[PDB]
Amino acid sequence: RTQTGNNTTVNIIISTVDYLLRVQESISDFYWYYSGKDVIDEQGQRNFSKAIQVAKQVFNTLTEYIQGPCTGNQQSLAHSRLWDAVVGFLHVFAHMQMKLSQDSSQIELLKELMDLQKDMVVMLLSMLEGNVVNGTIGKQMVDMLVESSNNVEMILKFFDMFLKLKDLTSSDTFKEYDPDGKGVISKRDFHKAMESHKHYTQSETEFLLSCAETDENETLDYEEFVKRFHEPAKDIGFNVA
Repeated sequence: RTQTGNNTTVNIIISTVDYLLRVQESISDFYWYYSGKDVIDEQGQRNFSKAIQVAKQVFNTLTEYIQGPCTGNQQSLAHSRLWDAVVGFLHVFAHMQMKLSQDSSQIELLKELMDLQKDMVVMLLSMLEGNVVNGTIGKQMVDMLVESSNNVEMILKFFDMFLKLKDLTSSDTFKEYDPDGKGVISKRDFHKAMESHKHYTQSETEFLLSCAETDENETLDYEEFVKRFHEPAKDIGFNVA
């Protein structure tokens, strides 16, 4: 952050934040390119993968900068343009999660994106590390959250929807539609099971039907379904909470 002895000082921390802002702007532009299109082609998925990996490395560099209550670095990020990048990333996360989850060819991209979100939340937690009551860092974070309110609401509804899924699956009323331990259930059985569950509304139910990949046998593996969705939600939502 500050080279005390040297004649001239360069803020490597601020430069890292600036690069994070540029890369998140590029990622947002590429997502806006792919927003209207129904499916993302192989080249688009590869470019997203490379960009997400770069952003993940930058987030790790920032969290290693700020961990070990480095108060100077924490204040530097608080006063930097980090919040705008976090806001853009929150919009990207809130929309791309809904877009990719329905498609069954973007599982790898969804995993990469959900890991990037976890690293971002870890960076925010390291920001709050060593907090004080009524601190400027907390003020700026709640300002950022209020600015990105709608995207946070979308992410939090997504997480709650995929967190109730494990309770639904472990419910006995589901294991009577699946009496034997085959682990495979039909589309109609899944739909009427979630209707008997009554904790999922019609919109949540139809979204979960759409996010479910079925074969010509009309039956899917709910074990792999919950393994795919509950675990990322469980690990990211705990850090969010």
